[PDB]
Amino acid sequence: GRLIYTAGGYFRQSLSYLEAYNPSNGSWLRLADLQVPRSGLAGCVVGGLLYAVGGRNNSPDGNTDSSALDCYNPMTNQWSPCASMSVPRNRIGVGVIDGHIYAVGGSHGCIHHSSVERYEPERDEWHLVAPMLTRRIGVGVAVLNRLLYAVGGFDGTNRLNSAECYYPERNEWRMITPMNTIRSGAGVCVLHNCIYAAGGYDGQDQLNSVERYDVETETWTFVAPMRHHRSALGITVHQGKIYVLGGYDGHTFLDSVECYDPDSDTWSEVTRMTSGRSGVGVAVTMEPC
Ligand SMILES: CN(C)C(=O)c1cccc2c1-c1ccccc1C2=O
Repeated sequence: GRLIYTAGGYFRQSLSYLEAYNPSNGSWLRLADLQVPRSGLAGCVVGGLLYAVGGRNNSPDGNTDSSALDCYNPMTNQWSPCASMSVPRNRIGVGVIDGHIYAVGGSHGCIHHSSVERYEPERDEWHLVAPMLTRRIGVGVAVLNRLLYAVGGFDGTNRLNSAECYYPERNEWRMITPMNTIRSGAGVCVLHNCIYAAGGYDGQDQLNSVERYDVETETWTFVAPMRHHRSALGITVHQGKIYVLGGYDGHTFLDSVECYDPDSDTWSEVTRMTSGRSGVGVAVTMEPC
């Protein structure tokens, strides 16, 4: 029994919610709040533990960018602090390779990071690796065939259609084919042999378009668009289908969750979050307790 966990997010202020959705029965489960509210974080799972990485606490009494790594154990329904990153990273992207967590990009105040660092759970240590060729915040990140991809974002001046790939054994980043669309704050994930980029902000509008990169052919192709335009959406894959959660459509903070079936190239509404929000962290692991 595997669940889609959504951590944090933003509506009026940064949120502390941890809620888990069960696609087998449509149920939502409210779980232990984050110790610190945060939006613009990323979520990921290593060894059945859920991790919340980076973000920012937008609060009535201040805005604090987060370098925090916090671990959630579903067996205990408890959050524990882990080692903090070298720098705060708001609107971060993360990916997991070989049990290690890679933190990519993000902002610290007006600083837009190209820097990248790697967490080793068995030592509770972060270490910096080679930086990206481009500064990227609102960057989408995914892992395919043990290579790490950084897609889109904002470099401080322009929103980006560019993307690049990290080769761990060479500690080296290389540009890949750019997307067909400029996207900041897109949902980026992997399904089969393709990197998907859904939604985001192109500098003028929130997008509903979706495109995917075939690593073998090195081309981006559009698929069916989402039913809702959305930036700052959460995304994950669960049993061969993409789920997108919430985001901002220029008018509302969405509670809509949509599901993409790649066999039929269609999106359907599958549930609503308990409240509209953007900038969530999302990951999949076992059900709690
Ligand atoms: C920058 N960008 C990726 C946006 O989508 C965006 C653009 C203009 C205004 C806003 C946003 C945005 C994104 C998420 C939460 C709130 C906002 C806003 O007020």
